[PDB]
Amino acid sequence: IVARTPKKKPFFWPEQIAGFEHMYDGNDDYPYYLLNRTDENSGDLPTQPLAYYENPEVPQANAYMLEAATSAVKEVATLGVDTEAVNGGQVAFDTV
Amino acid sequence: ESILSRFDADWTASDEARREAKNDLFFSRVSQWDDWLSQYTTLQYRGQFDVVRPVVRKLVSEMRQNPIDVLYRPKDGARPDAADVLMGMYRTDMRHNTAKIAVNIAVREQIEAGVGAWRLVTDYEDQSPTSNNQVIRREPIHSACSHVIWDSNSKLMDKSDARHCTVIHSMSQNGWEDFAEKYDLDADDIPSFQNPNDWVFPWLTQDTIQIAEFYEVVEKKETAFIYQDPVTGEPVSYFKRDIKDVIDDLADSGFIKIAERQIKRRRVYKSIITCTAVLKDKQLIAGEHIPIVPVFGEWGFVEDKEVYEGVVRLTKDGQRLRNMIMSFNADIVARTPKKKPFFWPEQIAGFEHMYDGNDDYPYYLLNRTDENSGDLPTQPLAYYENPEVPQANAYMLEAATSAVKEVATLGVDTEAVNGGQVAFDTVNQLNMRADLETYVFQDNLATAMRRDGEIDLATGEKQVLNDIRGRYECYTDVGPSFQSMKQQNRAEILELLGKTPQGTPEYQLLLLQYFTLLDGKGVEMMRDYANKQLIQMG
Amino acid sequence: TLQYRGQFDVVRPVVRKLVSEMRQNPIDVLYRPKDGARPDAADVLMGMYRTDMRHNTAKIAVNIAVREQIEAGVGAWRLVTDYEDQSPTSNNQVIR
Amino acid sequence: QLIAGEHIPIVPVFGEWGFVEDKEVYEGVVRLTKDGQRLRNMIMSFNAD
Amino acid sequence: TLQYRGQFDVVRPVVRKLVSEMRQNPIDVLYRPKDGARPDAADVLMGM
Amino acid sequence: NQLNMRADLETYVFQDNLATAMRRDGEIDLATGEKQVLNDIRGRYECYTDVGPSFQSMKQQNRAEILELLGKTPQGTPEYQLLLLQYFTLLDGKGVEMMRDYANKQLIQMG
Amino acid sequence: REPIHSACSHVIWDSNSKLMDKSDARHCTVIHSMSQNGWEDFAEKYDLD
Repeated sequence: IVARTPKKKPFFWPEQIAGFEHMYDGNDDYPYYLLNRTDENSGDLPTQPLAYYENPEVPQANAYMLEAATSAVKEVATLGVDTEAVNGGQVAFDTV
Repeated sequence: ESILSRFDADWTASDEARREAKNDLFFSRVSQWDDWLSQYTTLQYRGQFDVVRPVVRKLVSEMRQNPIDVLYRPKDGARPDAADVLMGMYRTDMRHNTAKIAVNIAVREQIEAGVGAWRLVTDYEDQSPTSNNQVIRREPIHSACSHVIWDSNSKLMDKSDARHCTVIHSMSQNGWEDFAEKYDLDADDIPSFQNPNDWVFPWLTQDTIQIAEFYEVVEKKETAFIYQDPVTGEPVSYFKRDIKDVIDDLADSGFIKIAERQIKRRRVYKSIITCTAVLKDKQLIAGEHIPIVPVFGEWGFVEDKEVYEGVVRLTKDGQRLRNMIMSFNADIVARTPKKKPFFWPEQIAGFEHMYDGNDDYPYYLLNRTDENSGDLPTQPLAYYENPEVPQANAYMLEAATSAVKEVATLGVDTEAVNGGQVAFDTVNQLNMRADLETYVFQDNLATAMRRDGEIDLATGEKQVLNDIRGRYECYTDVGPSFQSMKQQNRAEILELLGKTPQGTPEYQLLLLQYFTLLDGKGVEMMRDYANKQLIQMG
Repeated sequence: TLQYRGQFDVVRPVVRKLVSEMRQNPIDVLYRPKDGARPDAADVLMGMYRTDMRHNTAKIAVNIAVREQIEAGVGAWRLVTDYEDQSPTSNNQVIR
Repeated sequence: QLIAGEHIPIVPVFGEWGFVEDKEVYEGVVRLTKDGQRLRNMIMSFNAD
Repeated sequence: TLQYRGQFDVVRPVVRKLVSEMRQNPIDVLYRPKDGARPDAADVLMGM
Repeated sequence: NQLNMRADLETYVFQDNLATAMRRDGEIDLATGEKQVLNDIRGRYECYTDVGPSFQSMKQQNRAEILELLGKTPQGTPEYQLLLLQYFTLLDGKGVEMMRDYANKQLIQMG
Repeated sequence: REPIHSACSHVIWDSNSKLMDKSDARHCTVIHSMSQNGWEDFAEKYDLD
């Protein structure tokens, strides 16, 4: 799930680009964010693209079901000791 | 041919120890550096986290306050005086710093992997030595899994039934020169081998220089040639033949008592050979059974394949994934732009100053009306979103730390003594006890060199290499780490102090304390009146 | 395969736990004498018993025991006849 | 030239040491800490900007 | 460079911590005398 | 750290033979004159290497272990003999000198 | 007695010391880095140009 994923970056459309591609991806030195605007024909009245790719969140089915795996596991292992740290169900095996 | 069969044991041993060498050597990769295999230092970043050293130093710390020396109590039988000098020789040359180094190898290879070992051979040093003018040489070395291999189908971890004892020394050129000089061979023989070390070698160490040592185990069947008491009375002493060389003449001085009884011994032998050809086969060894003691962690037979390992193995899994996340997260913050408004390019070109870097102009005006267009600009108000971690890999870092803390749980009580680590100590116990066995065998060949009799009870025994074969009456056992026999007896004195009734018994034990004292005029005079009342009270 | 391989379990914590509690209490043998004539009978018998059962092989048998008793329900160790002449027991034997 | 104490004239002291390939590693915990440290420190300067 | 430089660490708290605990207990030498003839041997030796 | 400290001791003792060993001892005052440059007996390693806390002087070492055994000792005679030994070990000033005086006084009077 | 920093880069035990005390190592290769005046005084006490 985390091994096969892309990153989260805005999704614009290809005629808003081709003049810039520098101060946007890897530049912290240019606090200037301008993409293209008007193209031949088109509208041209571009709306807000603002399209981002969603980060993975674990389904919460398999999540609390890992809580349920640990659950079942700790269910079938319970032996324990007292404050004296001697007794508990393990003694049964000792008896055998 | 000998060298061929020794290459057979070398081959099988080296196979199962190539699988276990991959494992435990990858353990060492994890500990000394990290989990990173395959790509090394690529265009991505490299983070490191683990938990390793906290848990390691934890358990090592508890086992290093309780190093577990040897008890080896005397016989159940005739006399409980037998520990006698034997603890004198034991601690005399085991009080050296090399013993705790053997412990360091032990726990180091017992946490990551399940292994460890240290070497004991025969050296003769004339500087305030032990009796017979000898000292045992101790050499614990790392990568003991890939150094020594027990694959003679040892049924037990001590490997008392294994004939392999195949152990290599990897060193530099100067150590090869000195080693070939002390062991008397030419320095030009070029002793390469199949290598102990890592299988990559990305860095600079190109010297091979590996010398092999093999040790053979047979029963030897000692026979007859037993003598009697040199002064004639209480006859029938237990003496040897084979260790005695051509000179018996000092026993021909009026001792010289003959008897014949066939016996069955157990005797090993030493040999040193490299990968190229046979060098030295059948050279003198001292301690029968194993010359070099292994120590063990969790071991098992699946297909009857040796598995020597420890918990860290499983931990490694979570570890690698854990570490990756951070480097991954690194790039998340490493490759990002900043957050600034996204307008469109015909709203600009007249200003570009009081907007980006100016705090002096609280005037925010972009362009508005352009030729043609609408011109009716809407609110651009387009901002780039700051990174937030997916929360998949986030609580899955909670799940990496989870899995890791799952597979490491030992802990202590409010008393801060016990806990599951003791289990390893218990296995550790055997290891210590194990060496004792071989140790005792050394005693007969190296220094036994005194005898005892019925009633001063101490025999002079003036000759080289003489003793009685009845020396194993002592049984093997182990105990805490004690700094000297003065401090041992002091220790158990304190053990019985305070649990004793405040009447006479507390006072006699007390007087025994007043006897045992160290130095300074005060302790000398308190010792004086101490011994004074001791003798006055009979 | 082309997928990844993770590993977790709980196993070794529980195993080492119970093995640790049984390894502080290895459970040797009493074998008390007769109800009858004489209670001196343990006599040499415990001498022979422990003499060659004090060896490290016994706790190895315990390791087999608990190891195969946690995962599975089993374990065992072999005892046969050997004759060793180095400070042996009486009759000049040791059990293997 | 004349020396007095036999064996080593100058005493070393040691922390955690090991042999990987039989390569000397003398080190302590701070090593690993350094990693987090550098990244940690960067954040602040980054936050500064 | 044109960027800024911050510093944080944890270092000196932990360092000075452990150094502080080892510096209250500097660990001198016992070097006790022989097990044997005389336990007077520390004698001048600790003096020097 | 222990080993490290102990380590130097080894080399230290070796210095002793070449630099200053410079006294000898015998059976019974037991102290040998040994008037010459660089003389000693090779039997000097009878001492075995061990380490301990950091102690400021032999007076303060013996004082320290005096305190170590003080308080764990029965309030009867033993506490009083160890006590008198404390009264022996004292530093300076007329008070400690006179308490030391009657101290040694009773020590010798009690044999 | 002269403890000095950078002891890792000053003295090297690489004679294949098996133990941290390096009782088996023959290297004992240790350097003194100093200024000019300390070089003058050191060459004076140890008698060199």
